[PDB]
Amino acid sequence: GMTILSDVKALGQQIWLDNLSRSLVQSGELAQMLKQGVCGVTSNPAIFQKAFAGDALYADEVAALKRQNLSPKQRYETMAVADVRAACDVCLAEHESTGGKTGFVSLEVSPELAKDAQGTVEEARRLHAAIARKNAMIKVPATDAGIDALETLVSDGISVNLTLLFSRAQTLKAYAAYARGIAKRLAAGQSVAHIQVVASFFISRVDSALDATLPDRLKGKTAIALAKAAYQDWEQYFTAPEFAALEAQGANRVQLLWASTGVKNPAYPDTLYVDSLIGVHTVNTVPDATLKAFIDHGTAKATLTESADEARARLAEIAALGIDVETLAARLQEDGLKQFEEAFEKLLAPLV
Repeated sequence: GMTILSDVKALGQQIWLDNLSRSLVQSGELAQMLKQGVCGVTSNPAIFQKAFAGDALYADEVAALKRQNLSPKQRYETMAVADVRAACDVCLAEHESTGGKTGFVSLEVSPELAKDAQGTVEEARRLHAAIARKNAMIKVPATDAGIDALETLVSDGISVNLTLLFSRAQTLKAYAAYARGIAKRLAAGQSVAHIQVVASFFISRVDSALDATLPDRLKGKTAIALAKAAYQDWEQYFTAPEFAALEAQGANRVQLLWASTGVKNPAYPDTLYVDSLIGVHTVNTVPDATLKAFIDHGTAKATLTESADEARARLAEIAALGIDVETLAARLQEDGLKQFEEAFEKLLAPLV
């Protein structure tokens, strides 16, 4: 039932909606969600492509913007920034109620900037200023250039959603860059208490990549095992004396965020990823259909840290089979960037 979202909050996990549209906000639906336990919103270029194509409230906005001398990209940004700013206003009461720990809305930079650290910094600073809300997160892919940009953006006081993570190694590199940016600010006497960063670790795409060729006892298990091991890495990193010295001065931990948590294989229960990854100080961003399946028949239990030993044994067997999860992660990040660029090109074409 609907109270499950509150039960999950009590276990220490926020549930965000992985969708955004002009009608979602304008209808009042998002506000009602932010009363019934939803704690934030994520977007990406595929989400906007589908919203712009299907939501009737964009038609008049597009017609208005076509009367102006703007590039397709700027037409897109005007639309997307307006949606994000409106959603941020809806979520602001939630965000302020927790001291800025919840109630975020994420907007992703252009996929073409993913390997360009300086360009990513420039666009993220610009979008942060354009949205002009304290609860907006700029979403940046976790390429090496994105991790470069993360350190700079954090040192500038900007909250970031580092996305398209599939690798435990790259996640640890992100934590290190975050800490460097925090340390820089503390050394300069600047505030850090309202800087929040999430590390969005993608789930379903790992199983989609591997399951057809895995042995029976491993089908549908690798992505959850990776996430459970990532969370153990997180506990270790953030409790170590190095980070404790920063947290003592007001620094916030990065939080792991499970994304791509819609189940894509009909052989698995539709609530598998949500049900299996609940742990303290995490987020799960879910598509609409998965949110309503979880409300209908999900289970709120602290599953993320259960049976870590079996997660380790499974990952050892994946390696024994010759699957290198670091090579896979790079490929999945590459593929995800290509797919986001394809969606972005598809949404720009009607805006010409």
